[PDB]
Amino acid sequence: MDFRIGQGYDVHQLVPGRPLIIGGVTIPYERGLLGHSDADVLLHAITDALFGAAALGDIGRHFDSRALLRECASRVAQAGFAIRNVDSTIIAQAPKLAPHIDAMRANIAADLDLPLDRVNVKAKTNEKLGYLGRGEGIEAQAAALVVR
Amino acid sequence: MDFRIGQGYDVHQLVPGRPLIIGGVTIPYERGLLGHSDADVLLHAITDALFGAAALGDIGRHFSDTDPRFKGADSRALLRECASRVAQAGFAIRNVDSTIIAQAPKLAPHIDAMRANIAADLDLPLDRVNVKAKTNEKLGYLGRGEGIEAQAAALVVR
Amino acid sequence: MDFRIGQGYDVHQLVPGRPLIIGGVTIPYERGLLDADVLLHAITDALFGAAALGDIGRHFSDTADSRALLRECASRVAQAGFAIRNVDSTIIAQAPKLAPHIDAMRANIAADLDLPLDRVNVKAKTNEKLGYLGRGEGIEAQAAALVVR
Ligand SMILES: CCOC(=O)c1sc2nccn2c1C
Ligand SMILES: CCOC(=O)c1sc2nccn2c1C
Ligand SMILES: CCOC(=O)c1sc2nccn2c1C
Ligand SMILES: [Cl-]
Ligand SMILES: [K+]
Ligand SMILES: [Zn+2]
Ligand SMILES: [Zn+2]
Ligand SMILES: [Zn+2]
Repeated sequence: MDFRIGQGYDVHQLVPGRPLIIGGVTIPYERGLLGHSDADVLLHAITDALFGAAALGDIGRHFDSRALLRECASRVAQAGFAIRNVDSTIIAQAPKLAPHIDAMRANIAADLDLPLDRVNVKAKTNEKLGYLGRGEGIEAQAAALVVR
Repeated sequence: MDFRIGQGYDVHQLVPGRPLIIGGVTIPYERGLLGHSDADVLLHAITDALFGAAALGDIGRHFSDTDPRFKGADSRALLRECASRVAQAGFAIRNVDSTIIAQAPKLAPHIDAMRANIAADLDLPLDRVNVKAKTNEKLGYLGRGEGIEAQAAALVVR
Repeated sequence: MDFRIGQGYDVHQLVPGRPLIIGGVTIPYERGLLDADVLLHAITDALFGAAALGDIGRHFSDTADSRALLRECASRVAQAGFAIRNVDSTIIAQAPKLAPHIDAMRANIAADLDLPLDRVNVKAKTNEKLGYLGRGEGIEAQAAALVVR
């Protein structure tokens, strides 16, 4: 049928005195992500991928990050699209994200009204390269498939 | 239902004395993108996603950067030729999505025009083409405005 | 029907002293990746991602070369109920020239995934002398995969 794909990218600086919140999960860490919102880099990337797949523009032209993700899903449905799946990658040199992946997936699935088997989150370091490798920021990438 | 996906990446240095042309739009700006062609980073990314979805290789294979015939080339002409070869290979384009990442200038005012150019070149309606603009949150060579990056995704069907 | 998309990313440092293996192909160069097959890793991640099976680190704990890992990945994706429809990818390396080796990489990947050659694509890019990629300090790979349940 009328399938569409979307792709999303986000990055935020890591700064002192902020909670680290990724995929809705508060992760123990001495620094957190800097932004106007709670700076949830993963949710932002997914949001952009979903807007992209529905050809609805981007997060900047539309607008915590879970409320924003829920609103994104609403606007995607309003345009006549159903979400089929989401995949994503977080790139962070530190801290370890593996123990938190399942909770992120559950959060995203709940926000998008999707079963768990249609949401994926993957974790990577940057092999100590560049600003990500120096722990100056955290990047997220996302892909979304929808159908009209 | 023989769907295929493709993805594209491009980056170019931002330098004085070149036109800034992104998504086919000439943007008023003191610097422009450096390349053999008009260096349209967004159109190149989309071109690569389309060739990739059709398993036809990449922009270098089809349009050589060492070939003088492409010096200052209009990247919309390249995108249209790509679309023609994708069609010849038996594929129809279903949608395109993309991201441009730049510290400056502001791209929001130009996005609709880029979308319209890409839609024209691909013979798509506007509602199957998307362009997203952002900054790199001050990080890295993108944060320092040394270059501009584009990412693209395309869905086709044979 | 029940299509899903997946995406993958990988990067490795590029220094003298190790061989350069990308897409199962050994490429002569003064530097190598710290088998560190960046392209196969990205594709593996995209496949696990499309199947919503997590990632390469969850399946294959560092606690076998990258082609063996790719083959096992494909087996798990199949058992989870998914057929692979296509793979596309990009390698970003300032040097050496990767174009001569593309068909060899595609052949290795198609073999490992039991796919027709025309459903596997690999693209090559430089980083226009920008960043650690542009300075030849590492090589990046990006991948996209489409599957169907
Ligand atoms: C205002 C809250 O949402 C937004 O518009 C967002 S989310 C986001 N991530 C990097 C920049 N950015 C902006 C401007
Ligand atoms: C010259 C038109 O097509 C090409 O070959 C292109 S487009 C392009 N963008 C960055 C490098 N590059 C090359 C080598
Ligand atoms: C055992 C092979 O799989 C892995 O865990 C991999 S693949 C890989 N590429 C960069 C880091 N990295 C790790 C930790
Ligand atoms: Cl920036
Ligand atoms: K990148
Ligand atoms: Zn953000
Ligand atoms: Zn280019
Ligand atoms: Zn790797």
